[PDB]
Amino acid sequence: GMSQVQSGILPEHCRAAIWIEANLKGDVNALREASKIFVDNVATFQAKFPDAKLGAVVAFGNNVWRQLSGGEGADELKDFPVYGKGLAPSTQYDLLIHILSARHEVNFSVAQAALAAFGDAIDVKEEIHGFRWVEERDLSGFVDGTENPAGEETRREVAVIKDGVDAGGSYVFVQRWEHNLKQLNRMSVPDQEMMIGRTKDANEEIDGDERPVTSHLSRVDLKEDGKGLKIVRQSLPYGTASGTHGLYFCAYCARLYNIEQQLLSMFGDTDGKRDAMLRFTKPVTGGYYFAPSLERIQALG
Ligand code: HEM
Ligand SMILES: [Mg+2]
Repeated sequence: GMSQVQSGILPEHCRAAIWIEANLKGDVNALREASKIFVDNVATFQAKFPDAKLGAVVAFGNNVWRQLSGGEGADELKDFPVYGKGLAPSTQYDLLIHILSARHEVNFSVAQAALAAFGDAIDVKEEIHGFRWVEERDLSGFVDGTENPAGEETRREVAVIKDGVDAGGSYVFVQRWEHNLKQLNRMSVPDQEMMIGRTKDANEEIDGDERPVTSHLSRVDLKEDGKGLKIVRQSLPYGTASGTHGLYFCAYCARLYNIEQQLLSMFGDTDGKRDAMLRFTKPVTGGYYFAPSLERIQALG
């Protein structure tokens, strides 16, 4: 008489991922059976490839989730708004599939299974293949992950709803960034470090009173009466060397509130200042989703 978290929220250090964002083409009913087949497929792939350490998440946008849940729970869920009057664009879709593991080839098979399960009920808008880069660095050359919640106990505390109808569920935020590395390389390394809030090579935190308020850490390391607004990030680099490349940003949280406060800060809605990273990278997509518990996916009928 308890809830089980979907397998893709908590795993740490996964080297590869696939994110599929899609719109519903017909009756929302199509999503009930598809979702049940998909989580079964995941169990099958986990049995066949135990060394892949595979996890996956199926999550739903506001409109379809309100329909599937009958308006019960997910009190904070809403369509992703535009932040900064447009600095952060909004591309709210109906369905998010997140697959992650130690093996991209296994991820690819799972993605094919997801597409076969939902079939022509969905219109795929984005399919992104994330990869961990050398030293877990972002393509900018700065390490990404250092202050991310560590260990299953703390990641559960931050990401997983503890009780009520939504127990075992989580709110998800996805945002694809396009890096202009040519623009970044025009910046001196000291200026880049002041833009992030950490040193580049050694990845040492620069003190809050030594870095600009526009530094990335000053924008997103937020505390309310001394309590940090934590989130569990699953972001990874993506793209080609000669084409579009950047960071696929992905975060899970028991409360959408923590994510939103960080976006209001970054995009200038809180204090009129914006994130210094906007000097070399920009967000081009944006959406909020609700990841139910595994058992609620099994009560989709
Ligand atoms: C281009 C996009 C982004 C890049 C390249 C980026 C890069 C980084 C880097 C290098 C760090 C420092 C290492 C670490 O502690 O993980 C960091 C920290 C962090 N980022 Fe971002 N980030 C991006 C977007 C975002 C967004 C959109 C959010 C939230 C909405 C976010 C939230 C955070 C948080 C919460 C931390 C930890 C801060 C701390 O407590 O020290 N990031 N990011
Ligand atoms: Mg801190």
